[PDB]
Amino acid sequence: SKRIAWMKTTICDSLQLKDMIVEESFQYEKNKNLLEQFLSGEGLNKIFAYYQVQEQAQNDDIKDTGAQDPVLFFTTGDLEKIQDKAVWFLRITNPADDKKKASQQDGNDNDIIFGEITPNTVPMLNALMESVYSRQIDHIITEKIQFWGVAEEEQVLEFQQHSNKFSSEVREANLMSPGTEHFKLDYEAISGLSESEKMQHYEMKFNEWINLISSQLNRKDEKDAGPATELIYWRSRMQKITNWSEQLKSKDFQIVKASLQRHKNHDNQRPRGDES
Repeated sequence: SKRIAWMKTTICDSLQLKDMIVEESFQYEKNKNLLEQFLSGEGLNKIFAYYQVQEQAQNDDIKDTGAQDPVLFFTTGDLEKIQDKAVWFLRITNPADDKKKASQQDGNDNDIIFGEITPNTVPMLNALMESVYSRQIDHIITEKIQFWGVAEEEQVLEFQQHSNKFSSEVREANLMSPGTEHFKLDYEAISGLSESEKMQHYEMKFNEWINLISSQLNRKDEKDAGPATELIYWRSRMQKITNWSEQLKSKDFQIVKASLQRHKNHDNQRPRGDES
């Protein structure tokens, strides 16, 4: 009961004022079973509740509670569960007896770990880690001596870099531009796809992609400008050709290719697979 009152107090200030649907979510039997098994179970270490939203004539908010945590599913577009708020509950100590005594006397604050995240944010997961754990590890390796402190800092930085890159990694507008109608969607011109103007626009855009990729696929002399500069440019080639590989592996840039194949305009499908 004390835990339920506490979570109710925690919920209101976060997104919106306390509601009867929020209370009914607690009153529901499944959420109670999950909370009880969580409190008394060494195995389950997390509780989740979804502030699910349903759009109709008017906006509606409902709350559910589950063990599974799909935090970025809601951020992914064109989903039923979109724009749904996420709550995290983590327990401190694994043993049931210690959880019991802590619920009886210890502060719910010390005893529970709480995490909140936006709905509809592509880099939210990358931002959380960087903002908290990257800072704590950096301070602590310096403060106290540990095994592999430098390796640990390096590892944290590498994950942070990957996570930061992958948010803006998604493809848009080297920079390879798809058609506006195609960025809308693929098969939106039932017979307008077989059009000279549209086909030639996709065709010239892909010719320009081919030229832009070639101008960089074609190195410097290994006798000049310094070994360090050479290594930097080799690493730049790696990351650069890698980013472009992901560019070409994007779906949309290959579907405009599939459209050129559907229109038989081979003079661009194939130079893309050969000259590049």
